[PDB]
Amino acid sequence: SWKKQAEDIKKIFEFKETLGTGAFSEVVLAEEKATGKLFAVKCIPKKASSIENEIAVLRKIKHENIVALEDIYESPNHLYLVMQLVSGGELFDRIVEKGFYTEKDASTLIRQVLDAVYYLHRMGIVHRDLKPENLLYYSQDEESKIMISPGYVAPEVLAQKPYSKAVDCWSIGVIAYILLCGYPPFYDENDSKLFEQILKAEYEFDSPYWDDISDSAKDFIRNLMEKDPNKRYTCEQAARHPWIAGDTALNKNIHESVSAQIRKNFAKSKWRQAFNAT
Amino acid sequence: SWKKQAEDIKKIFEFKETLGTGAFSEVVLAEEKATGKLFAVKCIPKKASIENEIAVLRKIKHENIVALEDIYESPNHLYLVMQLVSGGELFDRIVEKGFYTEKDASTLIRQVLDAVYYLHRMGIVHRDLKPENLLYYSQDEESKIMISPGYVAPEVLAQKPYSKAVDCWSIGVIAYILLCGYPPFYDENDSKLFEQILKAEYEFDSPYWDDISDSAKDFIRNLMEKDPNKRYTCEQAARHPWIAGDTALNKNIHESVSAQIRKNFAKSKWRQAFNAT
Ligand SMILES: Cc1cc(Nc2nc(-c3ccccc3)nc3ccccc23)n[nH]1
Ligand SMILES: Cc1cc(Nc2nc(-c3ccccc3)nc3ccccc23)n[nH]1
Repeated sequence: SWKKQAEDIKKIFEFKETLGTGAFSEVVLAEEKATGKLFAVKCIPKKASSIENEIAVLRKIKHENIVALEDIYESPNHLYLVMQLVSGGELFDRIVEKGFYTEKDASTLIRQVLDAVYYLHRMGIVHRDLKPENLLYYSQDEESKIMISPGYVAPEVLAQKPYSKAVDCWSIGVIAYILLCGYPPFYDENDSKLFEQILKAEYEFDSPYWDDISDSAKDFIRNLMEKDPNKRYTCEQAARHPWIAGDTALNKNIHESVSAQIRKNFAKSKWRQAFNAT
Repeated sequence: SWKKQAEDIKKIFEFKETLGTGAFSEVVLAEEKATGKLFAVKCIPKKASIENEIAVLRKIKHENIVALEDIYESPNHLYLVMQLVSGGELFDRIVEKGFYTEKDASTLIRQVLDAVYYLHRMGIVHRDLKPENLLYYSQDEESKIMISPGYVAPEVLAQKPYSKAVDCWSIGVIAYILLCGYPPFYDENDSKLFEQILKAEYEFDSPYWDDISDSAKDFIRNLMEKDPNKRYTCEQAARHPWIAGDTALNKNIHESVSAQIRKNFAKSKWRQAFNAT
């Protein structure tokens, strides 16, 4: 509930192009006039507490693999979230264009996510919405770090039970699954059928897509995609797993099958459609 | 109307001692924890316009005006973070000085002219300039001075609309006090005082003004002019020879001025606020 008097955000930042536009908000590229440094600024009309309490928590979050919230401004009519600019694109586009892709690349990505999420957990924060579409590269560099910016929901949430930090560990297992075959472990006929399958937590390592994948990777995922949240790995536990901390992650090229599956399964991007706008 | 999410002011500053307590507020010495820099923080409960006024203040940036660095708000309080000045009150310095001249008074009025001229360019009328709110930045002997009823201009009493001219009158009044140690208008019965102020009837009384230059008296006459349309602006006052030239005398007048200060300004509102409860 603490504030200070600021100037007009238009006097502090030069608003350049719109990056994307949503149902209720808009994200603009903004240059800080004093420094020339660039930020992505989310502009939210107030006409759209709770959000005031939520956004204060985000301000506290400082981690190398999480997009930083650098400031929140307020006018009578709007909120402005000054966010760290990342310019490396979406995870799925990178993998598809990559040329070579292996278990070590997947494990390198999952290791950074576990670090980010384990930091949130220590800080007392459950993300609740972890999914590969909101994983963005920091920069266009080949070796760039990854940044955190219905089929993914944990069984205990479907089962109307109170959520915990375990919910996020489930989501990390689903992300690990997709990073190694390019499709989701649970997919609908009806949302009815999908719900019942997540509740039972019945999924496969299906042939042929999973035949080249190590037992170690599969073990890793079974410990995160565990139905019972009390049996499921924490982030700290998962980060000690040999697939992450050891040398069991294979270095075979699986790009061909993974890329084809992503093309089929992740052919629509909400970033792209926010850009396509109004 | 523009604000940023901030942290608890007490997480950014260590609040040390209370410097003073008023009817409605408290000033507390505070150390910025990241820097070790000291500020004077005015804490005002919301349980007692002011939004608009505070905004203007944050824009005021001049070396001879106490700066407003930041304003914090909690659900119940406003916290004005102010530049700390530590040289004490003008009147106390003069009284303890040992030696005091027209050159000293003129140096002091030159600074105030520069500060008030800046306020005027920025579109701001002070409206309450008085020597009791002039404080020294530091204890150094050559410290700059800082801006932090018998002083009010004739047109204000004449129930006319105030302009910037009002501050220039106040500078004349300050210049007068600085050269003799007593106010140009005083009467036990303020029916008579009102009439003297309305008519701008004051003296250069003897013997106190005997050793003062005709140049000083001429400068005050142009500032303490009854008609705001005939009265000097700060820009014009600053170009007067007593300010910009060398008509300011180098004769010690501390004896008479200090005696008069001791008689006329024995009470301090800063000391009263300190004394507290
Ligand atoms: C949360 C966030 C997003 C960004 N960057 C970003 N974000 C978007 C973006 C696209 C669609 C909706 C919202 C944001 N587009 C971009 C294009 C080119 C470079 C960066 C970029 N930085 N931080
Ligand atoms: C507006 C302002 C006041 C001050 N300083 C200050 N202010 C006071 C002060 C005294 C009484 C009421 C309000 C403030 N007392 C002080 C004592 C010793 C050093 C500095 C000091 N700095 N900025």
